[PDB]
Amino acid sequence: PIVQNLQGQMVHQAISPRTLNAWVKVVEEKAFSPEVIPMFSALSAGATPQDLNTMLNTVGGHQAAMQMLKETINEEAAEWDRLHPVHAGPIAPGQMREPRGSDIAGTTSTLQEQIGWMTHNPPIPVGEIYKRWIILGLNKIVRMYSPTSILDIRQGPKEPFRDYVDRFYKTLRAEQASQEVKNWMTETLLVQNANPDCKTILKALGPGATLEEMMTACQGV
Amino acid sequence: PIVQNLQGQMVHQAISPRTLNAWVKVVEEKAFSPEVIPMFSALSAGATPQDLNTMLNTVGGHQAAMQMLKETINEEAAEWDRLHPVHAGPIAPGQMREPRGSDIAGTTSTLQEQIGWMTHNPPIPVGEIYKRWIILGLNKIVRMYSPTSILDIRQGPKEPFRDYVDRFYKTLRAEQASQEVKNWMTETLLVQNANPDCKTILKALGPGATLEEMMTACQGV
Amino acid sequence: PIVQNLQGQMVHQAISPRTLNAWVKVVEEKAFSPEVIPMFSALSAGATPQDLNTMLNTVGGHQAAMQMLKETINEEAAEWDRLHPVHAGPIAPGQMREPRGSDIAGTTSTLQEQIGWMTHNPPIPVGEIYKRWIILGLNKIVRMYSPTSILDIRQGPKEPFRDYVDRFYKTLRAEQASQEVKNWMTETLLVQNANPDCKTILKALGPGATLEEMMTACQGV
Amino acid sequence: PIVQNLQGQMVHQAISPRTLNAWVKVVEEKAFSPEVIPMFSALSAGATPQDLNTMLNTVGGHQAAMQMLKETINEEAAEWDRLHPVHAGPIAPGQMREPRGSDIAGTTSTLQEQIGWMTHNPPIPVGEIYKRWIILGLNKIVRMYSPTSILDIRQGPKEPFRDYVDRFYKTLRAEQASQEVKNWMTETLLVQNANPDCKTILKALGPGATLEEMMTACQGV
Amino acid sequence: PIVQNLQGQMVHQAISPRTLNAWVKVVEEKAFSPEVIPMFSALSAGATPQDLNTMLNTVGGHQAAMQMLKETINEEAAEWDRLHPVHAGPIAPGQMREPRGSDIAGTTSTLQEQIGWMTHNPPIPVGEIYKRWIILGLNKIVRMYSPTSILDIRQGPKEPFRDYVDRFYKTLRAEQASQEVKNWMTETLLVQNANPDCKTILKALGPGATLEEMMTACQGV
Amino acid sequence: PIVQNLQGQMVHQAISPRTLNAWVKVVEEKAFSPEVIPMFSALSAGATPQDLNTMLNTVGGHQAAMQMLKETINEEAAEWDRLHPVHAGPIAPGQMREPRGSDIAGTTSTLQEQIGWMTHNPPIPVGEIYKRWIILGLNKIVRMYSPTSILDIRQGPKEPFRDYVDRFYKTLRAEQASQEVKNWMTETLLVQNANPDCKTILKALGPGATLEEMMTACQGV
Ligand SMILES: [Cl-]
Ligand SMILES: [Cl-]
Ligand SMILES: [Cl-]
Ligand SMILES: [Cl-]
Ligand SMILES: [Cl-]
Ligand SMILES: [Cl-]
Ligand SMILES: [Cl-]
Ligand SMILES: [Cl-]
Ligand SMILES: [Cl-]
Ligand SMILES: [Cl-]
Ligand SMILES: [Cl-]
Ligand SMILES: [Cl-]
Ligand SMILES: [Cl-]
Ligand SMILES: [Cl-]
Ligand SMILES: [Cl-]
Ligand SMILES: [Cl-]
Ligand SMILES: [Cl-]
Ligand SMILES: [Cl-]
Ligand SMILES: [Cl-]
Ligand SMILES: [Cl-]
Ligand SMILES: [Cl-]
Ligand SMILES: [Cl-]
Ligand SMILES: [Cl-]
Ligand SMILES: [Cl-]
Repeated sequence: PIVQNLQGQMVHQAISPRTLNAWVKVVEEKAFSPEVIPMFSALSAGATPQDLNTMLNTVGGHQAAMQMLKETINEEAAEWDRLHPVHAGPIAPGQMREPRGSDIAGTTSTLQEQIGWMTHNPPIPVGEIYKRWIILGLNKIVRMYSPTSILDIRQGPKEPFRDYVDRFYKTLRAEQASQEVKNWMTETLLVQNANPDCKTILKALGPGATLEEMMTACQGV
Repeated sequence: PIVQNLQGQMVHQAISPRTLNAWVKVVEEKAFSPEVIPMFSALSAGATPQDLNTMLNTVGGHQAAMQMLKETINEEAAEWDRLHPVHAGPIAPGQMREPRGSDIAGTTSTLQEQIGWMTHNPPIPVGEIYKRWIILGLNKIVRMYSPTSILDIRQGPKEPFRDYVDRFYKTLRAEQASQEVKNWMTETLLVQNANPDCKTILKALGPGATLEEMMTACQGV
Repeated sequence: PIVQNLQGQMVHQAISPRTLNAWVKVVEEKAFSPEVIPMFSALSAGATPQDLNTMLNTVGGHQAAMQMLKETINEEAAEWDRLHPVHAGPIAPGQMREPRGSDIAGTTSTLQEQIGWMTHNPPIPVGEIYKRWIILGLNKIVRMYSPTSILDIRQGPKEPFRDYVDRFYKTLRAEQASQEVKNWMTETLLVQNANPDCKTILKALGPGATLEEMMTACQGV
Repeated sequence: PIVQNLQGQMVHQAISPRTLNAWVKVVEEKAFSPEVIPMFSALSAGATPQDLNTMLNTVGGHQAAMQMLKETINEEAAEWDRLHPVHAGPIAPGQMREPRGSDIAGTTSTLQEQIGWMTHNPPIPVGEIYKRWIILGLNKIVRMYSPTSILDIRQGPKEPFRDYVDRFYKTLRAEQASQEVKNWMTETLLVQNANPDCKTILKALGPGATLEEMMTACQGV
Repeated sequence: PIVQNLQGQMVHQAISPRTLNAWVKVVEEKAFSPEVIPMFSALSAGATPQDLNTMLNTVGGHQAAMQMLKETINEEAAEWDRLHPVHAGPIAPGQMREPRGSDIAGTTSTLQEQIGWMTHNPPIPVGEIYKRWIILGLNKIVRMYSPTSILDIRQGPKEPFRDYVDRFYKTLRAEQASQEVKNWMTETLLVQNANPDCKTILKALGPGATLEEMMTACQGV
Repeated sequence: PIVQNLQGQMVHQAISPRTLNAWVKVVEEKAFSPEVIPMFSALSAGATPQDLNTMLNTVGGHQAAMQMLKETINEEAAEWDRLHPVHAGPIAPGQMREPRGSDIAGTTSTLQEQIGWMTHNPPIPVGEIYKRWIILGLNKIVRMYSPTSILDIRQGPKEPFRDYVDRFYKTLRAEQASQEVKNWMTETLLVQNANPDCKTILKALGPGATLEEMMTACQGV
């Protein structure tokens, strides 16, 4: 990675053994549960493309998912090239060549070139660009690998309201719909698919009640 | 996070793998027991909003609680906006834009903007503001998820006084009443809800006896 | 905490995850055995009041003991205020306000104020003052939670002398009597409460024999 | 290893105990699965030849594989010598001798000479040269130790398409054919060796469908 | 401890949690086996008296041994005072007071005074003086707690010579006789107390054979 | 140890708890398997003689081997003295005394003297000299403690060729013959002591076939 050291300057160092192991274990334990994605982001903080590739390549198994991720990365890289066409010419002293998509994904660039772009003035944050592309691919996999739909989450007749809400928001997190759609699902389905007793009590609260108030309302039900 | 390095200057670095893992395990093991909140605060020391979001987003399950936390954060952010209305105008050289609530919660600000505010002169401690909002939400969850009321904690006839006091103060810690109310509960209920034998001995001590003296008094009872 | 960094200057940093976890496990495993207190001191080296509060607040359970500790801290803080009455007036540029007891215990002071006092010229070692108060409270708890009295430690007829000495000095360590009283207990009781055979052999050594000599003397008995 | 320290300068330090142990455990657990190679690369970041030899020599067992690796290293070293014949003459002040293959592999060079080459202007990246040779040998071993051929991976009649794809791309990763050949295997065999029902559905998608689309298509089959 | 930092200057820091835990576990696992003493020395490298006291005070149980250690420390401290009598007078600016034995053992000196002595010009290595005294006491305990005498180590009739030598040198290590006495034990007893067959073969080697030669000689016996 | 810090200067620090523990566990688990020696070297990187003695002295048990190691160290030290006779005279300002063998082995030198030699201009690498002597002794022990001879490694009639090669090269690694002798063993015995079927197939390859080719040849046999 690259980190702001104890002077304010930015410097390169290798990924720590513990970071590597943490990432490998996360994938082994949690597979593609939604919380894996922010764990990926945290563990890859300040990463170069080489560092990000290291993390992805250290995964054994799940090679359908890793292949899907590769294809998503290829799509993003091709899009980058279209928007940012590389201009032919000899690179001047004290200047970096313009990165292609494959340079951003770390397949046709060296570590020094990556370091060159990331610490340039102005910086070309190639690590953060690639990480954006990776996270897009991870989101696609999390959706793909989710078993349930939000339309199927229904409160059981003896089910504590808190457990139903836990299942509701777990499933919602895996859905790849925008925030406005997620707001509608919260506004519409949560109360609609609650059990008869709770549902009546929540209808009586009326529009605009908080989740806290809803959970306190259906607590002894 | 951001920490005072070995010169006196403040510098950014990523959240350590061990910090991340410590937080995830704390939540897995202890759920929303009161001691989780100071553990959160300790692990999030010097955190940026991005770091704080990382910690919250790495939790799998408990999504009813995490949704309640989000709503509490939205309420605080809306309150901040009301008190601190952003003034329209082009931002001058060597100046930061005024943060909205969503900038403080790390959803509409970048890491560099967050770093910009936190290390400014004078500093806008956006990490500590957001952490205050998070802890408010955590306190609400701890209350919500507490099984027992302080009014129900009664000493059993053969129960050692020390075990009753342990149960009393555990339950008291989860209550979300102010210090003056907590003082009244200590002054009123502890002796009132003790068992007949101990209760008589503690009445005989009179007003203003210490807990130590009370525990020594009822020791062989 | 605060530590003398690699230049000689003192700088603030957060409590390490491992420190926090070490402290939590110590309390879980050993409860209030005497060795917990030096472990507390070691783990809290260079701590600010905020750091010390973090350590105490991260304990779940044992809330009778933690309440007793709070009360002891209140007593010490009230004593400090009596000895050090705060003088009213506007604080000058390049000067710190005088700390009250509650500032020392970290309840009415900020982290920056704490850092202000601890690194001042001359320093007001607020961390070490508070730690002294905490350790007083811990000593009271260790005494309270000790099962046995030193007067009851008697060597069994077939008990190896070394095992009796182990029990003797374990129990002695939990007693809250001064060194001169502890010297008298060693001088008087150890030989007095030994078993008939050993006791005769130790009487024959006479006054002023070392523990080593006593243990070698009763070895094959 | 050697790493860009907190000034921008490069400095030597020993391999960490955790790095060593991580490498030993990786080999113990995963043997020569493909993901071992990027784990090797990550753990050996900034390594000197002495460091790389340490990692290889710490492996107990697998000595057929380690012997094959030695022979591959000898072949590469002999090739280097042919391309880079060492010119006889006394080495001038402020100059390094030209490295032979055995100097690159760390068998006839000292640590200081290795450090001399790696930090020279221009640098002779002897660590990265040797690592390239090692990885060539590791790739040969991974191929050798792979049980299955990509031509034998066929979807079972009741096998979920996702599990077949996992097996397909696991086996493909162990094959030592170029990217163009791997593209042909993906284009040709994946659909060809799918089960009758899925195979018909994938033929209907037509040329140029993505893996994601293929996996969504055969999901309920 | 105190360590030569990255400039050449010496600086104070607290004992690491891992150091503390390592020491506590060593004592729990190995009790007072001879190898505990060099482990103590290693873990206490650059320690102040306060640090050394921390390590000793964190031991729970073994309080007979810890009391013996205290008494040995008192004897050494009294000897120091006799050799180094403190001269009465007001301490000058830029000068340290002369340490008594109790200052060296860390019971009547502060951390800053300890740091004062250890970093003085010329240094008064109070940490290393105290550690010498501690190790003397540990050696006494290891002897005390050794079950066997070197005179009783005799090779069994079917016992491999290598196992007998292991037992011989284990027991020898616990003996508190000087090197010249230990040389005589090696020269005299090892061959003398070997079994009839081996003993004859070793007599035939004659005076001045190495241990290696002796072990190769009796290998198939 | 001593390491090139973040300025280029060399500085002393104590052996890390994890290094110590890693070494102790290595010896406990793997005894004197050949891979222990490079693990020793790695863990002792930049070590002073005091550090190297710490590592050897922390081993409990195996005292026959540790005694053999001591004797080998005495032989090397006596050889050093013969080659480097110490010249009598008062040591000048800004000069180090000439080290004897016992100074190199860390038994008659102080830590500061060791540091004096290792950081001198030109340096006297006393740590690396002693480590060479230790490794000589370790090699002798590994040979001594090897059960099998390379002449006895014969392929079983149903034994996969890869497993035979693993056993062959494991045993070869423990032999203390030079590289030219090891080359002859590879050239002569491997094919000679293979099973009838494989042996015929390997004879047909002819002189100069690689191990890889040999292993591919006998794969389905
Ligand atoms: Cl996996
Ligand atoms: Cl990689
Ligand atoms: Cl790969
Ligand atoms: Cl660009
Ligand atoms: Cl959880
Ligand atoms: Cl996040
Ligand atoms: Cl998220
Ligand atoms: Cl503001
Ligand atoms: Cl607890
Ligand atoms: Cl707190
Ligand atoms: Cl709290
Ligand atoms: Cl004051
Ligand atoms: Cl292995
Ligand atoms: Cl090696
Ligand atoms: Cl080796
Ligand atoms: Cl070259
Ligand atoms: Cl213990
Ligand atoms: Cl202490
Ligand atoms: Cl103590
Ligand atoms: Cl003195
Ligand atoms: Cl061992
Ligand atoms: Cl030692
Ligand atoms: Cl020793
Ligand atoms: Cl010399």
